[PDB]
Amino acid sequence: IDVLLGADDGSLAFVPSEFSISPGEKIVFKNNAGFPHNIVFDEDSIPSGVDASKISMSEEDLLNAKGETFEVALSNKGEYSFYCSPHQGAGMVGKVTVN
Ligand SMILES: [Cu+2]
Repeated sequence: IDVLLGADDGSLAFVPSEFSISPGEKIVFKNNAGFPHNIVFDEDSIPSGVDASKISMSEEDLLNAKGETFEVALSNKGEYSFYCSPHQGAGMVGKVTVN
């Protein structure tokens, strides 16, 4: 599943921001507009026992180029909340459910 980092109108949003996937399904987060961006899973809002560092950028890491991606596949079932650190208060957040 492809997720844009920044909308095509420049909005600071993940597109889509809420979605569901199955285990091992690739998520490709792709810099689109308004970069740098990152994608950080909130360590307090992911499934039991999951290591956020296996699945996340750090808050200091950035994707700096249009078209640059961060790929991750999730395995454990449940809800995962994530955000772009520099744009979180602007609303650049999302939630993926693994079912
Ligand atoms: Cu951002």
